[PDB]
Amino acid sequence: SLIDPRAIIDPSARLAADVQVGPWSIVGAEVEIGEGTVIGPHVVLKGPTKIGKHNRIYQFSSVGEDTPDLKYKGEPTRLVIGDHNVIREGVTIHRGTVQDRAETTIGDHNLIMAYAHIGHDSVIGNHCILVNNTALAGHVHVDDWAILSGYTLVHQYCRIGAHSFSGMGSAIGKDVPAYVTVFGNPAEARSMNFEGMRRRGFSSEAIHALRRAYKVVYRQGHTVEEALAELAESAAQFPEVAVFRDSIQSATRGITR
Amino acid sequence: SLIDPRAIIDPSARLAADVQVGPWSIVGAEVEIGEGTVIGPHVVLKGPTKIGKHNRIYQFSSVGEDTPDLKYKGEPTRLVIGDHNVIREGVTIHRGTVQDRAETTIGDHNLIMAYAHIGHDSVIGNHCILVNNTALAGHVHVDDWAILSGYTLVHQYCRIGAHSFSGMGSAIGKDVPAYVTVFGNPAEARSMNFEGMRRRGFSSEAIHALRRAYKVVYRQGHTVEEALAELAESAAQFPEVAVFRDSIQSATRGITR
Amino acid sequence: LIDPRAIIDPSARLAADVQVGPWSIVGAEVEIGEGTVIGPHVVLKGPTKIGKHNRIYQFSSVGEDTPDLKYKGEPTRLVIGDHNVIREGVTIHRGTVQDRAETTIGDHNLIMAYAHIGHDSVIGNHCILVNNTALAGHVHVDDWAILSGYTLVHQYCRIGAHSFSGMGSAIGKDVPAYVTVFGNPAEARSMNFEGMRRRGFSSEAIHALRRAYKVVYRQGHTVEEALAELAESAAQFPEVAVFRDSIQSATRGITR
Repeated sequence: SLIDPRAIIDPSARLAADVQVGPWSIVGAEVEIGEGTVIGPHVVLKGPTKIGKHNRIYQFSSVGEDTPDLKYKGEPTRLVIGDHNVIREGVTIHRGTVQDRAETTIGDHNLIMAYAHIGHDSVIGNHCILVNNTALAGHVHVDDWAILSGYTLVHQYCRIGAHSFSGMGSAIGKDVPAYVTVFGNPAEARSMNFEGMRRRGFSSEAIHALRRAYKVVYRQGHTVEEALAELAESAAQFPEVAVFRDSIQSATRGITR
Repeated sequence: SLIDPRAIIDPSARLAADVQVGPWSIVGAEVEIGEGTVIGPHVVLKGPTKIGKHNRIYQFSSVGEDTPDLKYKGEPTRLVIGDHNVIREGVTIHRGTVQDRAETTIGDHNLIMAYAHIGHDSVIGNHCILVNNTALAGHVHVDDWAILSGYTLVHQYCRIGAHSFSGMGSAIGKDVPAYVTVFGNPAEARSMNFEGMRRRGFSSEAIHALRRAYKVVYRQGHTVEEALAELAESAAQFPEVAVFRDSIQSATRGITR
Repeated sequence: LIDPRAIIDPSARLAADVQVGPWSIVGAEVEIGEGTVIGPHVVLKGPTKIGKHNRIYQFSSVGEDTPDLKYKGEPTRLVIGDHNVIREGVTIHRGTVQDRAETTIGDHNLIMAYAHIGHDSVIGNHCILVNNTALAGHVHVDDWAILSGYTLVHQYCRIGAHSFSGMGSAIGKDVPAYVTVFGNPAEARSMNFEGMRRRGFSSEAIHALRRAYKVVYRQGHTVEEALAELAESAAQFPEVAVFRDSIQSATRGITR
């Protein structure tokens, strides 16, 4: 049987008909699970939480717990996870807080490796990779295709841009623009994720435009406001450069330099 | 029933009124648990260990294990935990060693977040916050109201002062005086935790006196002895400054600079 | 010995004397050797061979597939030797066909809580990996090495015999035998004299190693020049030859 008899399935939980649940796993009240999702053994799921289709959740994960953050006071808040995600061993994923939008959100086709932490009110897009013990403190936005190497630490409210990359052990206290590569503690900008871009099939023209955009922001002594003005032209020509420019414009904690 | 039948409760364990134990948890021999304490599912408690009242311990925590530091364990050694603490997912807390204190001690109103590690013979006071994956290597003393941010690493024997703060990813190798903020690997002193003082309702005069005290110790080229002598007058006027002065006086192995 | 609340696959193979705690899973094609104690809440997946007198603590996942995207379902293995202690929440992944299809651990190793041993890593004997040490993949750790808490090791790095990392080190290049490294990024500081004394090295060998460190690190030599300068001492002291050989095998540079 797909649902192990040693699992605890709350009567309010809603499981699509071919969901699998391993032994000694807990599917709490107000947890909804979509078709084809496999829950391993020793998993704790707490609601209100919606999990989509064809996910996989490994042992010793805690998905949908309250944040311990002292600003949370027992309010009805949610977690939403999309489709085709892989959540590895011991991952912790907390629900949102009413102070923000009362929801933690994860998109599709993400890979969240062992002992990663996804703090309250974080928003992960699609196709992201969080390597072992990556920790998102709270309110962290990770845009599509971003890769955070092992033991990357991300401060509350930070944004991590699309197709960006952090080296192992990075401690990110300011925003990481789209396509930027960062390393170290504190995290330093070291150019763009050109290898990731080439692998994903970005055009040579867009890569060239992005190389120039990086110079405008980082290498010409401009203030952020002067850089944004100087980027307007290239951003109007290349969507990739608009994604870069928009990531700089939405930065609330300054940008990683 | 408050005690789940799928839990294993040793016959020598002692459980007070309103104790709850979740499924697949182990309450070992010589574990005592005080009133109102909630043990989650998948928790391992090992003794001899005394846990006080109204605590909460989350899934996948191992509380009371022997340290792996010594290859041949001593017995008996103890772990004492006070009241109103919250110990989150996957936290490890080791008992003391026969050489040293023979006890690991945690006070009241602490918040120990996911995957934190409290090594053998450590002593935590009251109202502390250890953020995710904070690791106290052994024999570490953390005084009241200290905050250690995510993935703070503390070397053996170090003392963390009252109301101090470490930034995320700090690696602390020397004592942190009361109120002092430290960052980085290796950790360096930056300023004081003025926000914490204001939260505690310190007077503007005490805060001003603490700002001056930081300069006396860090910024005027005094030896520690001289600084202690220069602080005597302010320390006699302000109990808050006495706390600072005392933390410097007790630092026999140097202070974080 | 085998708790009735454990799940033992019919294709698993347990020696006599093996203990398995409640709510542990011993998966298909897992073999376990005599005297090995599996705690409660342990997940073992195969094909995996575990030797004798090991102890594996709760919440460990031993023998899972790597989530690394290059691993595509292939039959890969994991081999663990004897007298190892694997503490709470340790994750150990099997190998990938791209390398040698095997993750390998030797004997008498102490792998502390939440350490991670990535695919195709090779650990020798008598090593200590302190809490949350992470070996990313294809990492070789030679005998008696000590990695302090939260030491991160990049793919393909080699960690020399008797070497020591300080807490929080991020290691991106090879660490020569005996060398002590600290920081992110990791930097060489000195030698692990304590480890030499633990092995009973003679005062002459220790003096020769102190001199060898200066040849490599403190006389402005290139690696090639240093290797040439070490040849004489290495021929005289096997302990120095271990150091020299660790430098010679470092094709991607040494930690400085």
